[PDB]
Amino acid sequence: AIGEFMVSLPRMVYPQPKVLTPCRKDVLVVTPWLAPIVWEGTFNIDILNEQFRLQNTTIGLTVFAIKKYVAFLKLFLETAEKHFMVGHRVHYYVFTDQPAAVPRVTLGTGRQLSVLEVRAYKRWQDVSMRRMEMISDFCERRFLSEVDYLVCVDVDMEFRDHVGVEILTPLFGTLHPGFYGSSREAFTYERRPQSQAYIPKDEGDFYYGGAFFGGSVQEVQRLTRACHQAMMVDQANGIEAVWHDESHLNKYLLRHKPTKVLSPEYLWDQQLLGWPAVLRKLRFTAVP
Amino acid sequence: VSLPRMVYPQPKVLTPCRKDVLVVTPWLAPIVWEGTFNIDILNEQFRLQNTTIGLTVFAIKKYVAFLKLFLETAEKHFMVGHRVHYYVFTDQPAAVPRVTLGTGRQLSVLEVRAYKRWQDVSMRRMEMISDFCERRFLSEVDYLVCVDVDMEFRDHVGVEILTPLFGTLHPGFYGSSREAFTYERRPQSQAYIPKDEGDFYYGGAFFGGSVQEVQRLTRACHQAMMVDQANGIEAVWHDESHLNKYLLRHKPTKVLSPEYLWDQQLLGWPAVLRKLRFTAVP
Ligand SMILES: O=c1ccn([C@@H]2O[C@H](COP(=O)(O)OP(=O)(O)O)[C@@H](O)[C@H]2O)c(=O)[nH]1
Ligand SMILES: O=c1ccn([C@@H]2O[C@H](COP(=O)(O)OP(=O)(O)O)[C@@H](O)[C@H]2O)c(=O)[nH]1
Ligand SMILES: c1ccc(-c2nsc(N3CCNCC3)n2)cc1
Ligand SMILES: c1ccc(-c2nsc(N3CCNCC3)n2)cc1
Repeated sequence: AIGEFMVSLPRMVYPQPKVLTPCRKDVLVVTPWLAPIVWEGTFNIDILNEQFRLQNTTIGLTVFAIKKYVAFLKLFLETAEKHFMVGHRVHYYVFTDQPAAVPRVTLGTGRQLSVLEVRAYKRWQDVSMRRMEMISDFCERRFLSEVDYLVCVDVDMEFRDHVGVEILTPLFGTLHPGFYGSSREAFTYERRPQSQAYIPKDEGDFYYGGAFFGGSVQEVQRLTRACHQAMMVDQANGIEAVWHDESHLNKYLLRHKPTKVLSPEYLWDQQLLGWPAVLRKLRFTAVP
Repeated sequence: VSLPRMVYPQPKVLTPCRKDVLVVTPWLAPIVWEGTFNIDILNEQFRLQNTTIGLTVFAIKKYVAFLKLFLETAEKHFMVGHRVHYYVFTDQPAAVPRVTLGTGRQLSVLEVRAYKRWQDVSMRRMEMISDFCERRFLSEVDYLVCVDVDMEFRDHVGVEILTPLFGTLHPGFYGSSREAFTYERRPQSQAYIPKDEGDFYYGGAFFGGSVQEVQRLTRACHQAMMVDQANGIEAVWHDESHLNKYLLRHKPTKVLSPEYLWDQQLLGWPAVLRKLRFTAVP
């Protein structure tokens, strides 16, 4: 459930926070609208685990494994079992055009998997963009009844380290690994004013990655519905945004600020970008 | 909420403004210091919800003398541009000064009984706030902010503080280790906190949050005080001891820095304080 009020914790023994001696001095750990930016060294997972377990929190994790991408499912799910929300209730939702191709993966207690059979679009761009419609539709059909939070990711990925309840909040985006140190002028936003995804050169907080966002079911439903509607307007105007669903996600999160932002620890490509000292952990990485 | 177009400086992921202080708690609540927030963005967010902030103050006996300066300075500095409702609890309704209010701001005077012991005045604020959450606040304001009266605003105190539940770092202890915190240490008291527990020492003079969370906090503190009283014990720092026990077990969703609760006579103006926003009056 998502409790209405603050939860009451038991006695716990842990290191005292140090007001005058911050651990992370190398990165921004809070946005200008006071949302935390989640990096290793900013959170005590023991405190957060207690808070979320006291509410019997259930987390849904969506992936789209359409056409040849079914091949990524085995590694995605096996690594998720090792690293994603361990100790909490988890419900995997695999959207696929090939239910028979979903691999057998043994799950820990309190974790389950649903296979959602959906149509495959011809263009990869359309497969990627129609995720928004499909997520929104299923919020109404299944997710509002089944889970408290939804985490929506790309399937061509693997978990390498802890990804846990520190990410949970009403609405989050993730810093795209290619742009976390870039000026907003270098952000690859949609720059064409005719598109619903338009963002001018003098606007933008961050470039968020389309491959990892989430929130409460209600906020995810609203985000995905808004992005799908904006994509349909663009379609009617004969326009396709430069980076598809990611461009629309960026426009949405510019105008509706996320309540947490995840650092690139949560979305990385190690072959392309190596392992900068600013990244103490690589948690969720692209599969070649 | 859906924001209109705004132009402001881009946040810088690799070049944080505050490197001298902790700006987030281990449970991922921001700690509010100058340099961590853009008030333009936050003002938009809260105005779009037509946010009303209630501010409670208890002005009992001779403390009514602090009201004029408290209210005049609140008019310059507290939530300017938002709807404000002042709730002045006093034993002397006729002694409340006439203070001219800006548009969208109102004041209600609530008559209450004066206790003889200053400790009792301070502690019974918990019962009265909790009772008034039900009688009035829940139907009148969105957030409640609960402060001492013997104070003045000297700089901006705005919507950056608003959240479901907040406490404020006590200005005498922000640099102290938990062993030095003046928590209640007797296990006989409901406010008991062991030497190996505690995140921060929160000041009793500035807390708040949504009406529902404030009603819960103040109710719990009052009940714990009543238990202590039945057991013949009074916590070392009264309401503040109970507030600290409550916020230890129910983590606040924002923590305010001591910019928000200061005494310049006792503590000066250290480099770590870029602004002194709300300060004790001598
Ligand atoms: O034929 C396809 C194309 C894409 N996708 C889904 O859409 C996501 C985004 O596509 P992709 O990962 O190729 O985008 P990229 O990371 O390369 O920018 C994939 O991870 C899949 O989850 C899919 O299932 N089948
Ligand atoms: O006789 C009293 C005692 C206290 N108070 C209220 O209770 C708060 C706490 O009292 P005090 O300011 O003396 O506490 P201190 O800051 O000295 O610890 C005051 O600010 C007032 O708002 C009051 O009005 N009259
Ligand atoms: C520059 C451009 C892209 C990336 C990048 N990292 S992960 C990723 N994806 C998209 C494909 N699906 C898996 C997630 N892409 C990094 C730097
Ligand atoms: C050491 C001890 C107390 C303080 C201190 N700052 S403000 C404050 N109060 C309590 C009295 N009412 C006004 C608010 N007290 C500072 C340093």
